[PDB]
Amino acid sequence: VSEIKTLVTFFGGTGDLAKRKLYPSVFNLYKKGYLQKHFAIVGTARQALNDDEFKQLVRDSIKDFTDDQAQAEAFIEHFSYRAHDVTDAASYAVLKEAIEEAADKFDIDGNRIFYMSVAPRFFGTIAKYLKSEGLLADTGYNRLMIEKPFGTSYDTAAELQNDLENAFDDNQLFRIDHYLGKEMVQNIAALRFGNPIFDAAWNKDYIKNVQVTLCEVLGVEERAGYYDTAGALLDMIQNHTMQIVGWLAMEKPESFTDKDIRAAKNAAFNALKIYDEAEVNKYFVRAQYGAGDSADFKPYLEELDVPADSKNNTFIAGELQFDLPRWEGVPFYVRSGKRLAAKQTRVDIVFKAGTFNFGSEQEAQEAVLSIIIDPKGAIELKLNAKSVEDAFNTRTIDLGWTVSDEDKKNTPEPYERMIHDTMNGDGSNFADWNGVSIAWKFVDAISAVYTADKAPLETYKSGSMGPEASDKLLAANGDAWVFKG
Amino acid sequence: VSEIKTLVTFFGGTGDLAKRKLYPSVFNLYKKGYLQKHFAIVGTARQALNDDEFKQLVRDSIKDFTDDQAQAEAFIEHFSYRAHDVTDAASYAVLKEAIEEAADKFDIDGNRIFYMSVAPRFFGTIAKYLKSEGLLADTGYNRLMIEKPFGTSYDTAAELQNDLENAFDDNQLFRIDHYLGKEMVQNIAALRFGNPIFDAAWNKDYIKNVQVTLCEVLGVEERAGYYDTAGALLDMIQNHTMQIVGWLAMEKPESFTDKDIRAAKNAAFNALKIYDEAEVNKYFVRAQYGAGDSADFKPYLEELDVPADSKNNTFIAGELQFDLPRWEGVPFYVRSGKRLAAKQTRVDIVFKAGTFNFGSEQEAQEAVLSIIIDPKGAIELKLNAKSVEDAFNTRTIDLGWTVSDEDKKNTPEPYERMIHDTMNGDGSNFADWNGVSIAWKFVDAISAVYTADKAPLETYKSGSMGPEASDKLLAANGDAWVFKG
Ligand SMILES: NC(=O)c1ccc[n+]([C@@H]2O[C@H](COP(=O)([O-])OP(=O)(O)OC[C@H]3O[C@@H](n4cnc5c(N)ncnc54)[C@H](O)[C@@H]3O)[C@@H](O)[C@H]2O)c1
Ligand SMILES: NC(=O)c1ccc[n+]([C@@H]2O[C@H](COP(=O)([O-])OP(=O)(O)OC[C@H]3O[C@@H](n4cnc5c(N)ncnc54)[C@H](O)[C@@H]3O)[C@@H](O)[C@H]2O)c1
Repeated sequence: VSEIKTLVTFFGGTGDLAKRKLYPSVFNLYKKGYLQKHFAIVGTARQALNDDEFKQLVRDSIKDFTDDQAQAEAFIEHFSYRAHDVTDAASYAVLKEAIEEAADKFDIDGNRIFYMSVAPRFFGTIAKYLKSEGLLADTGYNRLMIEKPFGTSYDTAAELQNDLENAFDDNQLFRIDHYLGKEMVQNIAALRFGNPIFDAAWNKDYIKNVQVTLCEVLGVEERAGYYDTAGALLDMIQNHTMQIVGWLAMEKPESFTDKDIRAAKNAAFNALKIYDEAEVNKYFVRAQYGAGDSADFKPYLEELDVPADSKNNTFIAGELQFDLPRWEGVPFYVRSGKRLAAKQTRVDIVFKAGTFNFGSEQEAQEAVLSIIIDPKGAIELKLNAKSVEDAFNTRTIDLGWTVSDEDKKNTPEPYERMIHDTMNGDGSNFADWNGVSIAWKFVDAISAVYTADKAPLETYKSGSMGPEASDKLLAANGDAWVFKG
Repeated sequence: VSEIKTLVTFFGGTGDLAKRKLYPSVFNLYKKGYLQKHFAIVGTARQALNDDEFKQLVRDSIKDFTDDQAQAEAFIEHFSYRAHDVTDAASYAVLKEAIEEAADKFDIDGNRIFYMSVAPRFFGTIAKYLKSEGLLADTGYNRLMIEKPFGTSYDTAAELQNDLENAFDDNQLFRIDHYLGKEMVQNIAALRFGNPIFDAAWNKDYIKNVQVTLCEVLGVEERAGYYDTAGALLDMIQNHTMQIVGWLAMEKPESFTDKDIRAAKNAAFNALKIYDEAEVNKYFVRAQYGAGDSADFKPYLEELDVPADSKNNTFIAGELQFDLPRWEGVPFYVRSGKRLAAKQTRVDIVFKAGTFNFGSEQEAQEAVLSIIIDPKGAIELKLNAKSVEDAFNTRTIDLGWTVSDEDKKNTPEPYERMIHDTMNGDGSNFADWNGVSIAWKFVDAISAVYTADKAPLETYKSGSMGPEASDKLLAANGDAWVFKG
C-alpha cells in the first residue's frame, strides 16, 4: 500500500497514554505496511533514559501484540530519545539535533507531527518554542496534535488558541477528541447522506426530537481528585456530547471534504441558543448519586477524595435548541452520568407520528432510529406494522443489525485512526476552533449558574437511569427517553 | 367478545375445500367465542347423506384440532343437511325449508351468507335461483362468496358479473383470493401509511423499481390436467400477483375503509397500460422447464398428462407500467414460475441511489425494502453505511426482523380471515369488479399473443431462477432481481 513519510515527536513519550496506546497504534500502522522505512519517532521527556533504555521501553508497549519478534526489532530501530525540559529555550536546540539527525538517517523530507502528551499549561510554551527555536520543518507539513482538554472555559480556550495561532493556522491543529474517532460515530454521515429516505427526512418535518446518551455504570473511583472540579458537565458534555451533536445537527455539506463538513457543522453551532439563569433551570438538570441497595455502591459523598459538602454533578441532562430553519422546534436531548443502569453510548432519532388514521384501537406511534456506539455497534429501527390480531391494529417492530466478529476485529482503535488522519491531514474527524468556542460559550452559561448555586442539586439511587427530573424534562414537550436500562 | 349472528350455506359442503379448510376455519371462529348460539350452518350437495351422517362428516374435518370433545359436539349440533341439485328450480324450495327452519331453531334474524364451492359454470345459476326462489333473507344481509376462478377472460368474467348483478350489488360479492388473505400482505399498508418516511418516499422520486415474486420449487405433478390450459400466466399472475401489485401501486386513500381503499387501488388499475403485440415481446417473458440435473426433476414435456408439443408457460416475467404521476417511469416487475430455486412470496422495493458523493471507492448504492410473505413473514431493509476500512468507504447492511413463534401460532389462516371479514362485511381484503376487469383486460392482451404463438417460448433448467431472458428484461432498464435462490 502507499507509504507514509513522516517524523513524529512525542512530547511526554514515557507517560501512560504514550506507552499504552500511542506506541501500539503507531505499531499497527507499521504492521499494515503504511509505515515502512522513511519514518522515525523521536521520544522526549525529562528523564535521561539513554538510547538503549528507550527501545526496551517501547518493546514493552508493543509487547503483547507482536509475534514475529524480528518485525518488532526492525520497527523499534526507528526510535531515538533525547532528554529535554519544555520551558528551557536552549533545550530545544538539543531536540532540533535529534530531529534533524533522524530525518537524515531515514531521508525524511519534512512532514513533522508534534504530539503533545504533556500538562495543559505547557501547550502554549511548546508551540512558541517550536517556531522560534526552529524545530518546524522547512519542507512538507508541520502539524500539532493537542491532547485533552482544550481550555477550562471560553476565556482560557481563547488564550490557548491565541498562543497556538502564533505558530500554526487552525487547520494545522488537531485536538484529540476520543469519541469523534469511534467507528460508529463516523457511520452517522453514511446512513444520513447515503440513503435519500433519511437524507430527506432529516429535518423539523419528520423528526420530533433527537436524543444522545453517554452512560457509565462505574462510579468515580480513584478519579475523584480531578473529577470533583470538572464533573459530568465538563467531563462528558462539553467535549464528547457536543461534538456528536455536531454530526447530528449539521447542515448538508456542498461536498464531503473537511472544509465543507466543518462549514456545515458550524452553521448549526452558530445557531445554538445560549441560556440565561431562568432557562438553565428550565432546560437543564444536574444530579449526584446516592446509595444503590448494595453497600458496594456507596454515595458520591462517601467516595475517597470527595468533600462532604460537594455539589459536584455526577449526572447532567438537558434540552438544546438550534435556531435553524431545519430544526425549528426540534428538541435535542443529551444526558451523561455516573453510576447509571448500564454502560452505553447511543443516538435515538424519534420521528413524528403519522396523521393517517386506520380507525384502529392503537393508532400509529413514533418510529425510532437507534444507532448504538458502545459497547458494540448496532443499528435498530422501530417501525409501525400490523399486529397479529383478528381486527386490524398496529404495533411496532424492530429491524436489527449488529457488527460482525470480522467487523469488530478489523475495527481500527480510535487513537490509530486519529493519528492516521493527521498524517493524511484530514480534519473531518476533528473539532475546529469555531466548534469548540461555541461549545465552551454554551457550557459556561450553565456553569455560571452552578458555581453560583442558582439551581437545585438532584439526587439518584445508583444503578438507576437518573433523577425523576430527567423524565419530567422530556415529559414537558410530550417526550420520553427511548433507552432506560 | 361480540357474537356474530349469521347463517351460512355451503354449496358443495362435502367437497375437499369444504371438509379440509372451510369447516375447520368455521370451528376456530367458534373456539374464539365469535360464534356462540344464534348461528347455523346448512350443508348442501347432491348426495342424500342424512342428518346423522353429515354430523360425523364434520366431526372428522374438525377432528385433529379439538381436545374437549364436548366443545365439538355442541358446535356440530348447529349443522343440518339437505340434498339438492343446483339446476333444479324446485329443489331450491327444499333448501329454503332447511334454511327457514335453522333460522327458527336458533332465532337467527336474517344475515345469510351463501358460499359457492361448486364448479365455475354453476355460479350464474345459483345466483339466479337464490333470488327468484326466495332464499334471500328479508332482514339483515345477503352475501355471496365466489370461489376461484372468476372468469377465464374478460368476456367470460363480464358474463359472470352480469348474471350476479341480477341478484346482488358488487359490494355484496366476495371473490376469494387466497393471497389477499395472507397476514403479511395486510402489513404492506401498515408499513407504508403508518411510517411517514416510507409514506412520503412511496413515489417516482425515491423508488427506482418495484419487484414481486411468486416462487414454487415443485413441478406440476398431478395438477397437469387443468394447468396445461391455464399456465402460470393465469394460475399465478392474473389473480394473485395483480392483487398484490394493487396494494403496492395504490394511491393514498382519503380514509381506511373498504370504499376508499378500493377507490385508491382503482386509480392505479385504471392507469395500467395495456400492451399490443410488439410491447408483449419487449416487456414479457414466457418459459417452460426442462431437466435439472437429477432425474428426479423431469422436463415439463415428460410429465404425466402433458402433450409432447405443449407450449404451456410454466414461468412468466414482465414489466408493468402505471401511467400515473406518482409512478411516471417506475417499472413494476413481476415473476411466477414452477420448478424454481425456492418456495417464496415476496416484494422488493428498490430505492434510487443517492447523488451525494463521498469521494469514496464505492459510492452509494440502492437501498432495498424486502417484505417476505412465504414461507414465513420477515422484513429486511438494506441500507448504505460505512465499511470497516481505514479509508472512508460505504457498504450495505441489512436490518432484519422475523415473525416470532407467538406471532406464527396466533396467525389466523387465510380462509378463517376471509370468512370472518365477510361476516363483518368488509371488502378491504377482497378484489372488486373494477380491479378484476382490468386484470383480465391486461392478461388477455398477453394471452392473445401466446395462443397465436407470436412470441418465443423460453426454456430453463429446473431449480434455476428462470431463463436468461428474465435477467435481460431487467438489465434493459439498468435493473436486476434482488432475490436469486
Ligand atoms: N484526564 C483526562 O480527561 C484525560 C483522559 C485521557 C487522556 N488524557 C491525556 O493523557 C495524557 C497523559 O499523559 P501520559 O499518560 O503520557 O503521562 P505522564 O503524566 O506520566 O507524563 C508524561 C511525560 O511528561 C514528561 N514531563 C513532565 N514534566 C515535564 C517537563 N516539565 N518538561 C518535559 N517533560 C516533562 C514526563 O517525563 C513524561 O515522559 C495527557 O496528555 C492527558 O491530557 C487526559
Ligand atoms: N383449482 C384451483 O385453482 C382452485 C384452487 C383452490 C380452490 N379452488 C376451489 O376449491 C373448490 C373445490 O371444491 P370442493 O373441494 O369443495 O369439492 P368437490 O369438487 O368434490 O365437489 C363439491 C360438492 O359439489 C357437489 N355437487 C356436484 N355437482 C353438483 C350439482 N350438479 N348440484 C349440486 N351439488 C353438486 C358435490 O356433491 C360435492 O358436495 C372449488 O370451488 C374450486 O373453485 C380452486
